[PDB]
Amino acid sequence: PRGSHMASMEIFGKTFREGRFVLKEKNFTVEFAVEKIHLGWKISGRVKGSPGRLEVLRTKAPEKVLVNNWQSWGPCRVVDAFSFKPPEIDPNWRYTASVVPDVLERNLQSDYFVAEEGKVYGFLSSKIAHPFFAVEDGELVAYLEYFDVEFDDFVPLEPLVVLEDPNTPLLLEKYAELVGMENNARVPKHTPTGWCSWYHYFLDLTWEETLKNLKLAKNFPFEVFQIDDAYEKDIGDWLVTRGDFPSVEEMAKVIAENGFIPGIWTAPFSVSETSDVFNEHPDWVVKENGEPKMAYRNWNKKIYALDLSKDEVLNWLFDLFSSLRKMGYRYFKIDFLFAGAVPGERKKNITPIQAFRKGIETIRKAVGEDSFILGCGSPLLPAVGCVDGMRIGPDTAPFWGEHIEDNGAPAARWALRNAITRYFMHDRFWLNDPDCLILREEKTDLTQKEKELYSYTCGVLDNMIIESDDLSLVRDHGKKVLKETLELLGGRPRVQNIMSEDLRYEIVSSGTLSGNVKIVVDLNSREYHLEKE
Ligand SMILES: [Mg+2]
Repeated sequence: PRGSHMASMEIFGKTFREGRFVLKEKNFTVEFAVEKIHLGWKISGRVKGSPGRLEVLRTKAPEKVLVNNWQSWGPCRVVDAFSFKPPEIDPNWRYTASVVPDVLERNLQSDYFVAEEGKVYGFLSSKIAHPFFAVEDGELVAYLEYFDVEFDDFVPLEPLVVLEDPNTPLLLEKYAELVGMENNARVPKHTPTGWCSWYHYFLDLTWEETLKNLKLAKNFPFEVFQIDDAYEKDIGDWLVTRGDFPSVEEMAKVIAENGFIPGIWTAPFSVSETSDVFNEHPDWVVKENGEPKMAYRNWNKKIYALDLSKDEVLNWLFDLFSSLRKMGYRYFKIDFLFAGAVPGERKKNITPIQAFRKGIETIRKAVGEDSFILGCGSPLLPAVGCVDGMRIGPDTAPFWGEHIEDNGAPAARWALRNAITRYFMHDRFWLNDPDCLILREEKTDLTQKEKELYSYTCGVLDNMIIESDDLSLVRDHGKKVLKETLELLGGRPRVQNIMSEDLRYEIVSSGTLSGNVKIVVDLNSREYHLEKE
């Protein structure tokens, strides 16, 4: 703490300094150590009792901070911390904005990490507690939320690092490297390419349209062929199809007979009020005052959350994913995962994050080591070590999104921003999924230069490349964009000006299949400049 900033910091309520410490409080006990590491400090240890909302760190808030939403779809972006006014939270989607919405509606909240020019504060895990930062009355305060759970014996704290260097991107990358080691992150050596139905057909996908695309896909460089939301009769009833679809097993065997890795979408922690599964098993869901607690509203229905502390539920999940694996599915887009982590009443007195982790661990076991798991709508930190790929932005769209605010509604411009601002997770936490390329020439408002901007940025960043189009509408230009994109993969990217507030970014990537590359993108002008070799 030779630094004046550092002498002014507090750790578990005491003046910051190196050492080993014990805080014995009325309702809890924490034993911690503050240790020097490369680039900064690590705070680790263990806690027992009822820590509640546990204060770990306090320092004066910086004027400008990079803040991160806990899940795939929420923003990672630079915000002015003094002029901040809280958002109104949509009561149908409360918990996507925050697992602690009493914070979000009052104070600036950042989940897992927060950054300023030259300094990263970041928790290395979220296995038990939800780690977050709030700006309370001009102070940056780091908390570990234990959701009123009580611990008879010590459990480990989520470690906190405080890193300092003028190269902020390097700091973020080092932070993410430490996260990956703390959580035995899965970084596959091979990244799948593929097709996804969603961004052309949406809920109106038919099997007949699917079959046309399946035939056409033989002319495109796609390993995986993934059916999205559309095939299922209700949310929760994943093995009952509707409309013109065959059985879930039959789809897999057609897809495999055409030579693709079959993939499929589920929302596995979600059951609708109308679903067979909820109607058969009403005590399978998280509760509020003893009754089903609405987790979110979507598909014009109340959607409940499976209670992943229940063995009956985890057995059902195991059987479901085991069946899909038996059928031939080897790629799983597992969506709306925030549902499994909603606060409320569960059968076991465990945190929502502990519950969440037992559900995704079950799914991993059931599908096996040779299946690819793509997370979506998901808490980020709790999933490291389990998923192979992760959606890290809000949904893209077949339009740029000129009148779409940065509020989570679909838009190419906001999906692409998050692929930039979360670049440092890629090849550290998992493979980043920037959401699908949309390269068709009809049934879209995107220009050729917008499609290029999106696609080439994704390539430079080495992110997963999945296309979502009616392939009969993809012509020479789309095929050219896809081919050139795939040539930009394979490098080690860096967003050199991660703290930019004007949506212009300079991005380098060393050692791509096209050598050292650089792309300057402007999300406001919708322009890029790319240099190769
Ligand atoms: Mg890579």
